[PDB]
Amino acid sequence: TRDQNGTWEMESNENFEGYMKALDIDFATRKIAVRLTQTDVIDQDGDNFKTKTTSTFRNYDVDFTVGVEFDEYTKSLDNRHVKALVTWEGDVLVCVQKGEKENRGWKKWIEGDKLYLELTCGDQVCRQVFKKK
Amino acid sequence: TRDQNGTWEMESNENFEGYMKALDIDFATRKIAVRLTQTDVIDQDGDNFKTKTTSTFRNYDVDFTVGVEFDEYTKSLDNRHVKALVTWEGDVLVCVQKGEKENRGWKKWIEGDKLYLELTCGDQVCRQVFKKK
Ligand SMILES: *C/C=C(C)/C=C/C=C(C)/C=C/C1=C(C)CCCC1(C)C
Repeated sequence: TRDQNGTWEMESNENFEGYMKALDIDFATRKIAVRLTQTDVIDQDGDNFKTKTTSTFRNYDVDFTVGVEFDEYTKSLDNRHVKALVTWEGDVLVCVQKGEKENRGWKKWIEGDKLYLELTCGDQVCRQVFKKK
Repeated sequence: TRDQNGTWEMESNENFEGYMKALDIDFATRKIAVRLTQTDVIDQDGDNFKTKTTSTFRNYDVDFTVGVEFDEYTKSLDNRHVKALVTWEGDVLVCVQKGEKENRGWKKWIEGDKLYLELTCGDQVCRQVFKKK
């Protein structure tokens, strides 16, 4: 077949390092690049091609129901088992992850056009802000 | 609002490293992770939440019609101009990238469940294999 439409996930990657070295791509960009999965999305109408290649590091999925506490394995992250509960404090999605780490959790809330995410573990607070795409 | 649906992209990320040390995430991983941008896909139904967070390095999009030559500026990659032509050699999509480097181009083709991709430059060949999703 000539029909390549799809979302394609890298299964294996050989001498990627050689190919970038030939492109004169720098060492810092290369040591990252070799630690990533590529995803190629191809949208194709006969001779018309649209191609997007993304390079991922890790994926953190969580499915939950507010108020229903759940067992979470943080594979991808620190690979620990916690005991998670998400509730509403007003506008704010609050999650408490019980386990070995003190003060471990997160807050997620909307203000205006933006999403706010506070990540907390111990006395470290990471704050992130997102725009809609 | 409590409605958090959307596909969100990070515009800032404060103290991701402090948070990551706190979790006991390893050094090498922290150094990659800190150099990525994040996307949170949020699927929300009442109190049902499906959350997916990706970490993402560089992307590469390219649009073309087969048989029509175009100037491809590899913004992001090596930042060079090439005259790129994509043709069919049987079931194999073949791109030659006329520019500074010799033997610069690639080959896409499907064989069964898999997409096969060859990237070449100079005297280097990179093989990749992908999976339908
Ligand atoms: C509601 C969204 C939440 C709770 C997002 C959590 C995301 C993280 C805790 C970030 C995880 C990552 C690291 C700690 C380093 C590796 C890359 C990430 C982004 C998966």
